[PDB]
Amino acid sequence: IKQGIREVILCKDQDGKIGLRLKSIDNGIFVQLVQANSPASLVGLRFGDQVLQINGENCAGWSSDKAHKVLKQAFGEKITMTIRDRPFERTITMHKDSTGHVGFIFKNGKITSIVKDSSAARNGLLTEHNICEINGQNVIGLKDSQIADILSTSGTVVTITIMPAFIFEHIIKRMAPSIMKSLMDHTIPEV
Ligand SMILES: CC(=O)Nc1ccc(-c2csc(N)n2)cc1
Repeated sequence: IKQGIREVILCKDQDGKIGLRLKSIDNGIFVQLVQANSPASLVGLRFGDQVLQINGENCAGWSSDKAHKVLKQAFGEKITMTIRDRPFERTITMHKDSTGHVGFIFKNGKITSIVKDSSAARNGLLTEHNICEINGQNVIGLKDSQIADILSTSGTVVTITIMPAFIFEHIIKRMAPSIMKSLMDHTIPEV
């Protein structure tokens, strides 16, 4: 989580696409969906990012449809957005026990239980939180099995980005769950 506002500059693809889906939360505008292999994925927009501006004009109070409308009508050689980094999320850093556990239980990507003497307990991991990222990778829509494997494949040190379930649910509506398994960029970032 970067604790300020950053700017990004977007360029429509061949198709006139930026690969981005926004959602009106609490009179902000927030990233509901980022498509793999898209300008938005390239410029490093993330699930749960706030869009403060688009081309200088402020996003306050705007409807999802409006924000989409604005992105369309704009001349696409250069779109400048102003982004607060995943405001609704935090990141927790755990260390696997020599059994390879960080030490929690989760179902549908929502952490349901924390285990005693676990790194997850020590680090103050919370339940009723939806897992958004692991080591930088968006894992939203992935089946619990696949998330489970990501945590398995990761090193000793694990990093989880989490989002209070009440908020996660509010964000990921107007979308099916295994649509998100498809559409949502789940790639490690390019460099
Ligand atoms: C700029 C723009 O119009 N973005 C946009 C609009 C709608 C959707 C969408 C709704 S349900 C689903 N599976 N995908 C995604 C992205």
